[PDB]
Amino acid sequence: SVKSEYAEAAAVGQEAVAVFNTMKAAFQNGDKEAVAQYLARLASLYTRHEELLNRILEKARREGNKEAVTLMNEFTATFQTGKSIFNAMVAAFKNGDDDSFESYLQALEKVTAKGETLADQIAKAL
Repeated sequence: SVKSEYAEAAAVGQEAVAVFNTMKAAFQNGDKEAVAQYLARLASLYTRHEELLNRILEKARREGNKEAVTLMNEFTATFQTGKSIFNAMVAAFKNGDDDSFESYLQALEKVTAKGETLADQIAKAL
């Protein structure tokens, strides 16, 4: 069902949270080799999550589930804010700009935390 597809998507999102937190520790510790690997892992996780969310939104549209569509349109817009910040963080790591990396890291945390009430709303709406 679309609901079980959302739970699978939510698990992928939680995997990115876990990897993000271990990447933040590695960055603090200056373990740049680890950070590089975690950033590649996160890019793959965010790509997969984005694809699953788009399939969920498309399915809700085909089902005529107007409320789920509204919430998913809002949530996917917020996902793209997070993705833009993530990509900037990756660039800051490539460039050696730790000040920017820290800034983007905290912003990705706040964007993600803000977006969680809506994430739970979507589960109930599908």
